Amino acid sequence: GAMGSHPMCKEHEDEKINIYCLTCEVPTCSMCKVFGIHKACEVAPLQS
Amino acid sequence: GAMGSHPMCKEHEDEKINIYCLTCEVPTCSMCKVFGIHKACEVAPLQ
Ligand SMILES: [Zn+2]
Ligand SMILES: [Zn+2]
Ligand SMILES: [Zn+2]
Ligand SMILES: [Zn+2]
Repeated sequence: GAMGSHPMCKEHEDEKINIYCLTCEVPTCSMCKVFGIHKACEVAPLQS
Repeated sequence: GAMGSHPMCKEHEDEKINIYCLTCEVPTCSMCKVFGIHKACEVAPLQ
């Protein structure tokens, strides 16, 4: 969604929260999955 | 012409081009690595 409405990652300030970590049960960002703390996790797109 | 903006992924329109596929040697987006055609590749942040 639009900037100003879409929550941004605390770790990656320029990345929208755009995925869901199924392993951790938290929404998070794709950079956290590629390079960060959710690298080992099962994740899914939030969508849209 | 306009001032700068951040290039966005063709496949993932809401995603910034924010990584570099070291394998394919091309800039791409993190969603292409997570779920897309670069899932198999080694990548790094443009940062
Ligand atoms: Zn993140
Ligand atoms: Zn996780
Ligand atoms: Zn992409
Ligand atoms: Zn690649």
